[PDB]
Amino acid sequence: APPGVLKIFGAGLNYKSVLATARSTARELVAEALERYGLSSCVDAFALCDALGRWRAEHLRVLGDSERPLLVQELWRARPGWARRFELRGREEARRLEQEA
Amino acid sequence: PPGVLKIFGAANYKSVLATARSTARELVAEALERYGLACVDAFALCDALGRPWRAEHLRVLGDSERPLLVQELWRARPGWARRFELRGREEARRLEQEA
Repeated sequence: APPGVLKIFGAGLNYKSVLATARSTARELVAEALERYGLSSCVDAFALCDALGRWRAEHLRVLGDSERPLLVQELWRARPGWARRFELRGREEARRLEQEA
Repeated sequence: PPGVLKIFGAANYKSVLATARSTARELVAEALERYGLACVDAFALCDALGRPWRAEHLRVLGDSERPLLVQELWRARPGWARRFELRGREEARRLEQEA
């Protein structure tokens, strides 16, 4: 329910804070994080990622365009002894890293 | 390390063995066979969340996603309950928003 701030970290861009409400889509937060790094066209070229590790990410998931990142942040936790953070990444790079086991 | 996942159909369920390499589409396919179907595209594997039933929030997994990792590397928010559901795509994609 309550609006939250999300720390969106840049990789190949340190984080940008973003106000996200429970009706904020991932694609909307991508656009916002993009201009907050100083960049419409290249929204689809980038991707928001739920990333996990122990800083190097050991696994990640590319969020769907109309997924709601606040709820992803809140309704799921990382398994015990794992770090977790949202990341702004090139789409092809991120979709690739989804396979690196 | 491979694991047995409970794929509920929406009480009762079918157990499938997931390897670290196994994709969501492959597990839809296998769970469909185990459900007795003679089309795989019309269904979706879902990470669903409720409380200790009916599901308050769900996420449709992508075809290429690896359910064993989804289940093991993430937890439900403390207090909530979690399971994999098998649903019709068109209905489950619609069901995501009502939360």
